[PDB]
Amino acid sequence: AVKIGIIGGTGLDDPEILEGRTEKYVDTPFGKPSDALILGKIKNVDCVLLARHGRQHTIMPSKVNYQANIWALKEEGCTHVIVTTACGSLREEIQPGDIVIIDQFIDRTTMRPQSFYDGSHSCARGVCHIPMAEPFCPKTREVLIETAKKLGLRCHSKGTMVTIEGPRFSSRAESFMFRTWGADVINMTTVPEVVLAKEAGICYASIAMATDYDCWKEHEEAVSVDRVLKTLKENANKAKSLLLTTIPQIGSTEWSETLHNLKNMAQFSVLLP
Amino acid sequence: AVKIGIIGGTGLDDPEILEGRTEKYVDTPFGKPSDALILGKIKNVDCVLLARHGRQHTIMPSKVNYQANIWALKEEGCTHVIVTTACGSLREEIQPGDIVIIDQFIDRTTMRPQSFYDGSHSCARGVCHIPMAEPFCPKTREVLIETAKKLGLRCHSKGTMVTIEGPRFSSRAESFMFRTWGADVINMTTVPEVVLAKEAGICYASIAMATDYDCWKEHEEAVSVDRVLKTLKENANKAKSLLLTTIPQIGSTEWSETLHNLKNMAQFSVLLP
Amino acid sequence: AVKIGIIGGTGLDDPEILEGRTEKYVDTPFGKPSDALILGKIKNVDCVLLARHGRQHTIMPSKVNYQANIWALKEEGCTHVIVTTACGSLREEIQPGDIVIIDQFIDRTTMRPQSFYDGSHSCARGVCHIPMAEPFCPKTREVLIETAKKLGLRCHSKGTMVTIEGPRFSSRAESFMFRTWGADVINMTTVPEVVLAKEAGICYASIAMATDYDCWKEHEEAVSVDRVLKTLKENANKAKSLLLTTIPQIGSTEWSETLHNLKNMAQFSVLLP
Ligand SMILES: CCCCn1cc(CCCSC[C@H]2CN(Cc3c[nH]c4c(N)ncnc34)C[C@@H]2O)nn1
Ligand SMILES: CCCCn1cc(CCCSC[C@H]2CN(Cc3c[nH]c4c(N)ncnc34)C[C@@H]2O)nn1
Ligand SMILES: CCCCn1cc(CCCSC[C@H]2CN(Cc3c[nH]c4c(N)ncnc34)C[C@@H]2O)nn1
Ligand SMILES: [Cl-]
Ligand SMILES: [Cl-]
Ligand SMILES: [Cl-]
Ligand SMILES: [Cl-]
Ligand SMILES: [Cl-]
Repeated sequence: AVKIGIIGGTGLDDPEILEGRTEKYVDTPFGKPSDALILGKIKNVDCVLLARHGRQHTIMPSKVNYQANIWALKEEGCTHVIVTTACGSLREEIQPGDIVIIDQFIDRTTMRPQSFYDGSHSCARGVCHIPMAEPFCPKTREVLIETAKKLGLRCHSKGTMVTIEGPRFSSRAESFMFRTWGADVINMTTVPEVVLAKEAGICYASIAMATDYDCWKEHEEAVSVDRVLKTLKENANKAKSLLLTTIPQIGSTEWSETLHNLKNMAQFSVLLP
Repeated sequence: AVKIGIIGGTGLDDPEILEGRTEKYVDTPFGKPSDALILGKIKNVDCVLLARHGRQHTIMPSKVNYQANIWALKEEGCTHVIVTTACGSLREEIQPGDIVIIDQFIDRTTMRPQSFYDGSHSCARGVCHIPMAEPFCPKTREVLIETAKKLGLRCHSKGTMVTIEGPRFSSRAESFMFRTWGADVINMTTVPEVVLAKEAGICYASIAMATDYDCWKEHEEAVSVDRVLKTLKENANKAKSLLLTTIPQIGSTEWSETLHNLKNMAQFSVLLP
Repeated sequence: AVKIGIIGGTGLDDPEILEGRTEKYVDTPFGKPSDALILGKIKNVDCVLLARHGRQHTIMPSKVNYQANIWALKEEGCTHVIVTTACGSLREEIQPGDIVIIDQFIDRTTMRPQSFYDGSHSCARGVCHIPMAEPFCPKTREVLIETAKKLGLRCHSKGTMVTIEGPRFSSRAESFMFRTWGADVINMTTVPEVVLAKEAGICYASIAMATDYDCWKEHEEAVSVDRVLKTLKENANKAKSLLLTTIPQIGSTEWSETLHNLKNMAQFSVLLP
């Protein structure tokens, strides 16, 4: 039975789209999630919506309670999580407005708990060393890629996201350096969200929309909040459409072996006395 | 009305130089600054002096209250901040004793709050994503460069500072890696000082004096505290002279458009509910 | 008088090997070490054995009390520390089971105290900026290399360890990036252990045993806890044999000048008011 957690879903919380809408404020061993969980059916698939920075956005990416968010989604029975994120492009070929179905990350965060198994929570006892060779769920990504093609969307089938601590944007020297490291897009939220989802045995995938060229690129306006917001206003409809069309495809795909292997990977990553 | 905050201005607290001296301890919403603020006029420009690691004090760069320092300077009405820092050279051409008017940074810090807008201070509400394409005030840097030329100083008109967490110096593998990333000089304090100044709408620039070659030469003597102190004793007079001669040039330059654009950049970087 | 601290010392706590075995639970100004100190003589050299993650314990590398561990060893009179660590190989030529006598590191940790001189401790007043040009004791490394050759062990005479925060393993994009930085092996514990040992004036060296190829081969099976444990089970004796044969060579080598220079380096790295 699939249940899809949706983070950043802007704007699936719509009475025309979400049937049987119900709201829930949960607590977790790691504190309160960023917002209420919004439950319902989208195209007859059970979904759980969670706004990442709250309903009226008051949280720097550094302070988002990623642990509580993922724990809550796991506790609701989510088998999948699909997230949407804006990002900067570090490659000429990834133009603003393009979607990138990211398949790797590079962590540049510093302040962030990245495990449930922190020695202080008896619902997550021991030490977990989760594999990150393939951080994003391949089958979900394939569906996203296929669906984007059908919709005629500008879409890149792979990409490496560098997640910076923020909340500042990168310097130009940083932007150039990230390019030499192999990063293709840049954001502030993929890590540790993706890591925690893997620990929880959840199939996680990300829809990244490029909104700017960061500040590496000749002749473009360098990134700012207004440049990001402007591109999202002109393009964010694309991510919503991609998600809407993807959800029922996930609902009608077979998952038991994928989910079993994720469960095993998570279980056998934990060391006990 | 220009007012120049000066960090690491050691020798400017001199009765021959600083007229109308007052000392005071300020408190801020982010705690106490590193030292008392010393107010006065240098060459008929209002200045505010602030020792970065305390007057005598024993504080690692990781633990300097950068937020309080910049907030305090902002609250005193500082329009500009000019800082002096020692640094290691990562380039043969940047010799010990040389000044570098840095124009970029690479952040290698991990422990450091880099924003005033942390969700816990009602004088800095919301989330701020400050642009860092050009972290240092161009007009102040131009004055510094011009003044250094007039003084006959060996001075590099640009350079990328990598700021490490410290307090340890870098390994040789780190030193070589920083060179490959495009870093030219290395220190422990530029980040997050530069970032916070930009959030506060302050024109920030840095005078970096090379004191050593870090450890990327295998044949040459590596950096140590004694090597740094020795070079500063033999050269620090240069940074003082540069600052002294720069201050009245800043006092007599037009700033209203520069400061307006900084104010706008800072204001429109803030997201609210 | 040499005394060798041994961290991760794979089966040296054996009544056939360790003469005069004594167990001791110590406290330090930085808290409790990871396990009891086990004191005794191995081949007539005073040794102090310390398990890094505890005897029956389960603690993330982020939370190991490295300060207490090194302080305790220093307080017992250790002149040398030899550590064993598992690691991932980032180079084809470093095969699982191979030993690497590492000579450099790259720090990718974020959460970790790296100094005793933190402004809050009795025995460690001031600020310490320890040189890290040569983090590992050259003479100990030479003995390790020579001894490995005599034993017929597959052994690499140098290597750069990248230490990641963990507890997660690296992504494939991270693994590839570390290769481009010049890292040869990867672990979670070298930093800050090596840094703190240098601050304490201790001759520190590391025996790294490769257990996997991380995840930088796309065709090959990526690292997991089970893959690491399997390789360790298959390679259980090598590090012990190397250490056993190395210990008396360290005992019969001259150290007074090496230790004097380490003491001086540590002492003159400290700044006071
Ligand atoms: C199609 C996804 C829509 C969901 N959504 C809404 C928003 C609100 C936008 C607030 S602007 C600041 C955000 C954007 N966000 C991503 C981003 C874009 N460009 C970047 C760059 N050059 N460097 C680093 N990060 C970025 C970072 C910041 O939190 N973000 N994602
Ligand atoms: C030009 C006037 C500067 C004023 N002033 C005095 C002092 C006292 C310095 C105490 S020595 C340790 C400091 C130096 N300082 C800069 C530095 C120099 N070389 C570096 C290198 N290779 N790697 C990293 N950082 C450095 C870092 C340390 O806190 N610092 N600034
Ligand atoms: C077969 C019994 C041996 C007893 N035993 C258990 C242990 C604990 C090992 C648990 S596995 C996870 C550890 C390994 N250890 C080193 C390591 C190896 N490969 C790495 C890689 N690719 N990336 C980062 N680190 C590593 C890190 C982690 O704590 N050590 N000795
Ligand atoms: Cl983001
Ligand atoms: Cl880094
Ligand atoms: Cl510094
Ligand atoms: Cl290779
Ligand atoms: Cl390790």
